[PDB]
Amino acid sequence: RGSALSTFKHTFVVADATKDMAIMYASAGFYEMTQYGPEDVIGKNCKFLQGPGTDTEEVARIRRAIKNGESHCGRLLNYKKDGTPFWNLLTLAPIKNEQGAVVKFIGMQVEVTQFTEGELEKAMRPNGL
Amino acid sequence: RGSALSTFKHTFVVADATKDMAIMYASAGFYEMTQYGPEDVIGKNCKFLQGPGTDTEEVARIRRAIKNGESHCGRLLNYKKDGTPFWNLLTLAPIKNEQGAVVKFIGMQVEVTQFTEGELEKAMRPNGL
Ligand SMILES: Cc1cc2nc3c(=O)[nH]c(=O)nc-3n(C[C@H](O)[C@H](O)[C@H](O)COP(=O)(O)O)c2cc1C
Ligand SMILES: Cc1cc2nc3c(=O)[nH]c(=O)nc-3n(C[C@H](O)[C@H](O)[C@H](O)COP(=O)(O)O)c2cc1C
Repeated sequence: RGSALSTFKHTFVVADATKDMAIMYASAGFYEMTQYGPEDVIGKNCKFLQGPGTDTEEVARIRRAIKNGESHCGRLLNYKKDGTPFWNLLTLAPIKNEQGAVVKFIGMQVEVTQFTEGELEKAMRPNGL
Repeated sequence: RGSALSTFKHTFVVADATKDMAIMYASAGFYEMTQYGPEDVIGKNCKFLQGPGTDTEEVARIRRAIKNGESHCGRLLNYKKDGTPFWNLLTLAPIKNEQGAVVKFIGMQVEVTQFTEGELEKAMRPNGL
């Protein structure tokens, strides 16, 4: 779901389009998923998460989305502070003013884990039994 | 966020990998976003949403994800029952048994709308003021 949003429940960052898309904000979930702290993250471009085997063509689609002011999603290999790799389903959306110009982007990250048959059944079942 | 999941809050479908990826389940949000009903959706492949200008190369990445049993996200133009186009950020994840084989896929759809500066500030602000 997502794109109400909550800085305490959800994993997202906000980039300043006035500032070469530097991170100007990160949610609690971001620090928790990546293991980085505000002193590492704020003011940096979010590509410090990228590393060996990060797909160059997915990065290029992200870049084009950003350049065009479009929403976008893509799967990217990323790395936590301790070097652990994870798959990140990254959702991006532009934020505009009234002038119709992009002032910021929000990126929502999802760390892919295994969804098992058991947990899916519970979601599908329309009650609490 | 997403990939607990709720059939009443979230927009998703579940496909049966035993059945040429026919939809075997759809959430309340799916029927509400697409305007289709269970009598249209259940048993069909979800490409009835695709239409003019749906990107062929995004569809091909989805197909490859499905074939490889990988999670995936991508932005796809889709159409509601009344013909209205919408951008769908589609997230896909495989569901496996214990044998380690893919029995189902879950797809979570997000209809892209405008995120405004005002609603973003409220999300970022760490309180209810
Ligand atoms: C709001 C936002 C969030 C982003 N989050 C991530 C992220 O979680 N992981 C990642 O690898 N790249 C992320 N990116 C992409 C990188 O910051 C960067 O835009 C991409 O690598 C292209 O950089 P370049 O054009 O300088 O090469 C994000 C971008 C934005 C605007
Ligand atoms: C669980 C699941 C959900 C899907 N949801 C959507 C959807 O919301 N919109 C869409 O255009 N395609 C969706 N697809 C993709 C199509 O069903 C189909 O897999 C894709 O068009 C490739 O079809 P083909 O290999 O038969 O050409 C979904 C697929 C799965 C497995």
